[PDB]
This record gives sequence, C-alpha cells and structure tokens, in this order.
Amino acid sequence: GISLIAALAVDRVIGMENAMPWNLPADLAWFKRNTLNKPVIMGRHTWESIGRPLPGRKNIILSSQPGTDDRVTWVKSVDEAIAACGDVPEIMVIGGGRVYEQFLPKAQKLYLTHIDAEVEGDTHFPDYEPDDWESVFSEFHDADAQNSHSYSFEILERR
Ligand SMILES: [Ca+2]
Ligand code: NA
Repeated sequence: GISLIAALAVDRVIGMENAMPWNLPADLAWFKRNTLNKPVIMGRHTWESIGRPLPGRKNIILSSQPGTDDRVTWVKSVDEAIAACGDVPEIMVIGGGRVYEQFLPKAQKLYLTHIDAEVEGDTHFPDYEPDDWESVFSEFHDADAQNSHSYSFEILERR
C-alpha cells in the first residue's frame, strides 16, 4: 500500500525556510529502518533539501518541470509517481507538505515522529483524525547526548 513517513513538531509543523532547529539522529535511524529498499516519493523541494539520491531505493521526484538530475526518476503527476513505483509491497511518501496532502487520502499507514519542540514553520502535516486510525506501534524517548529533544514514534494503520 501507500504509506506516509514524517517528523512533526507541535502543531504538526514539518518544514520551514531554514534548517530545522534540532538534532535527532534517532529519527534518521527510524526513517532508514522503515524505508530501506522501498521506493520513495518526494516533492521537488524535499529533493532539493537532500541533494542526492537515497541509497538502495527507487527515488521518485514530483515536479511540474523537467528533471534536473538523471540519477533519480522524475514524474509530473501523482498517477505517474505511483506508476513509477511498480508492483511493490509498500510505497513510502517522504514529503513535503504539498505531497503529503495529495497522498494522505490514498494512504493506509502513517509513520510519525512527534518531536517535543515548538518551531515556527511554513509547512504542516495534513490534518487527520486519530480516531480514523489504529495505533499499532508507539514508543516514547527522552532527549539524550545525541538527540536534542524528546520524541515519540508511532505507526498508525487506517481503520
Ligand atoms: Ca523548507
Ligand atoms: Na514494516
């Protein structure tokens, strides 16, 4: 199916103009664990924030304009993005806000990191009602020497 994976500060903030004011290697490890060797769909701005392909995966970039890096696959519509993933057990949608908004109604699972941080942002994860979803996994973690804020992971499966 289609899954979304995202890291959310309070008020569902996911993005801003500058780099996020946190350091969460545990969230990166979680992202890798759940996307390894799966196709990833991302918007063009998320692509520019990474700068290079995520290894071992089909990288699919949504843009209305021709692609500018032949190392990844560029598509001009949601339907083309899904088609480019082919026949796979799980498609991972990795951001950003505009892309999450379009794929949420298609998604069966959400992988969410909730960060105990209040940050001014210009992009939010789309609204969802927790009652429409079942929490199948949850774990809370404190900040530590490597992670600047406390955070929790949850996996929600659409009811
Ligand atoms: Ca940004
Ligand atoms: Na899994």
